[PDB]
Amino acid sequence: ANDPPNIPNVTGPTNGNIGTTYNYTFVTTDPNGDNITYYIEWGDGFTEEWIGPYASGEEVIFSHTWDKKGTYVVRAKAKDILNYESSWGTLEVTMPK
Ligand SMILES: [Ca+2]
Repeated sequence: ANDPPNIPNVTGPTNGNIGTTYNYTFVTTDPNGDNITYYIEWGDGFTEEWIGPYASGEEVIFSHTWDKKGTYVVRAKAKDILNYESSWGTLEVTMPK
């Protein structure tokens, strides 16, 4: 009967300056209204590993700083209390200088 969460959405700055801190907004819903945890990749090797639980539909804002030039693929997936996992939402963030 249980369904996995929907794929998370990630919004925030897609270009910035190396060393400056930026805020990213994450949110998804679970079809059953279940609480969920998020697994975030910042694209640079750092992660947030199943943070939460949070309410279904609650926007959660986390900041990050990249300290090397590059193009970083920020990704987020979610799983409900029964550990049924979503696919990944993604946002590409460029740090040119
Ligand atoms: Ca569910």
